[PDB]
Amino acid sequence: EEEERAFLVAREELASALRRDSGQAFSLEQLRPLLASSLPLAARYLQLDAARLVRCNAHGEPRNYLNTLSTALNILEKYGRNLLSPQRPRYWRGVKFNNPVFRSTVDAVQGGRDVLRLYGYTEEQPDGLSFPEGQEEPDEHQVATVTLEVLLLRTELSLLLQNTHPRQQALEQLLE
Amino acid sequence: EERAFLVAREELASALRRDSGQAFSLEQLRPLLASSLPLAARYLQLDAARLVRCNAHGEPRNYLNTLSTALNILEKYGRNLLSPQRPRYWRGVKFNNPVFRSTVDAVQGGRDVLRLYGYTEEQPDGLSFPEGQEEPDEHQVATVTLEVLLLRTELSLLLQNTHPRQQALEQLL
Amino acid sequence: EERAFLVAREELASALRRDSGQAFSLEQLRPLLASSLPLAARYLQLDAARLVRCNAHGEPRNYLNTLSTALNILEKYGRNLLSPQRPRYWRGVKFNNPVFRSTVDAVQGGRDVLRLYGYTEEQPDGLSFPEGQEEPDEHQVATVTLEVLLLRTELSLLLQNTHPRQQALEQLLE
Ligand SMILES: CN[C@H]1CC[C@@H](c2ccc(Cl)c(Cl)c2)c2ccccc21
Ligand SMILES: CN[C@H]1CC[C@@H](c2ccc(Cl)c(Cl)c2)c2ccccc21
Ligand SMILES: CN[C@H]1CC[C@@H](c2ccc(Cl)c(Cl)c2)c2ccccc21
Repeated sequence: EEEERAFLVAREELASALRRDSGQAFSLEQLRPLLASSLPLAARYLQLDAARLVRCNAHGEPRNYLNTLSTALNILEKYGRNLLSPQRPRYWRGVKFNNPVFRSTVDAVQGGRDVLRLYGYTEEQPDGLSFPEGQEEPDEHQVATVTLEVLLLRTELSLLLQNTHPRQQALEQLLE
Repeated sequence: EERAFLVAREELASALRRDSGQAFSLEQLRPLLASSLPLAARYLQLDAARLVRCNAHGEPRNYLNTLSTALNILEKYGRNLLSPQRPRYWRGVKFNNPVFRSTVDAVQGGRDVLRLYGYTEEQPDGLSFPEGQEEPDEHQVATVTLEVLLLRTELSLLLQNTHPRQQALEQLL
Repeated sequence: EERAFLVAREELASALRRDSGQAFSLEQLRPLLASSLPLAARYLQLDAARLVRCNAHGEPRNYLNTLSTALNILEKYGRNLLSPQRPRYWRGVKFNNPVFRSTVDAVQGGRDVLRLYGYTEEQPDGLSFPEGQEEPDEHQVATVTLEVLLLRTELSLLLQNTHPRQQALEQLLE
């Protein structure tokens, strides 16, 4: 009740801060209503399939695949931040799979391509994904909400790698 | 070798349409098992790469058996759609089924295999065919059924240590 | 035959107490396999009738595999509870563990086996030990682990058609 109410408030608040300033940095205190929340994962991540991304990429030592997942999420977070900035990139409506950074980070994670579809890159192409022909501008509320969930999962994976997660003992039971 | 593999694909797929309850031997699947082609060339509809990657948790003797059991149930669903007397409830699959929730729904991506059969419409209690579709896609159902049968056979051969490429497959886990 | 069954029962239950990783052979469990004693006397803690009856749905080649794999993971939980180098989080089990959903939670009554191990208190996301309890009942854990080991072996031998009472047990699944 009281904890579930502060979660939806912080989610809508931080999503607008990304729309107001796409380059805004968030501290661990600003995201604490979303990290320390004892809400189930289905209620915490409404768009980003956090359960899938963790399940399909938990291979090897946790010191490595949590690091590989966090790096791919940092790249995916930059894609959503670029869409929300007033000075959008010249090729904002098209991501190519053969990018050297993309192939070494996002394409190295099972399900990283599907995260781009959440931003709006829904049209499949033999070299990448693209925004649909006709969509003049991206849905800011959709991009900001997905960017916040991507940034939140990256923060959650980062907190686990430093043994500083609020539910560190609980999350480690799902990997051992 | 890509031509010989594609010829045996249409051969077994046409055999499933002829008799949906026809049992295949290891020799009949030999041109598909012993093969040097990549996985993307051997599995066109079934995403065998993610089906193993998203479910290779724990001991291999455990999750390979769970994967093959779920594929055995998914194979029966495709064979039922190719039967001359289809089940009376072939148009939909319920998530709350005791057999379904214990085998297919226990595997990440098992519902995606049902979508390949034709169960594309999502409902709160399961998946169903589009209401405007009279009959299932026999060519598509037979193709997915054969690939599901092949993946389950490959997982089974790994557990018996009789896979033709057993050594190479074990290094991928 | 009841005294002979209990004689080898504590012999295997004590072997798991000293060495939890010590694997048992078929000849070691055969005295407990070919016994014509009723199931009520062979399983005192594990509800073997519940696990088989409530999950014998579909083809026997399918649910016997699902039952065997779930018990193999349940046997790993009991063995780790008796290990001298216990895991750091032996006091709790999460339902959303990717191995748990595909094996134990896929079987009707699998969570009750964890309660026999000691995981009696329930959380919205799993089961855990009571806060007052600091060490598990090594006698009860080894007793349940042995019976879980017993049921897994019985289901595995039936799938291989090498069970000592194969024809008798097959008549209970028609
Ligand atoms: C169904 N989702 C599961 C698996 C993901 C798993 C999870 C979620 C986030 C992270 Cl960062 C990790 Cl390591 C693991 C989890 C956590 C709490 C409740 C449920 C779940
Ligand atoms: C990209 N696909 C990979 C992973 C699956 C992996 C594979 C395929 C079938 C099985 Cl039964 C297993 Cl255990 C593992 C494989 C095999 C041959 C060529 C490629 C691949
Ligand atoms: C009513 N008691 C039943 C339980 C299940 C049944 C049983 C027990 C173990 C297994 Cl492996 C199977 Cl297939 C079936 C049985 C067997 C012998 C004596 C009694 C019983």
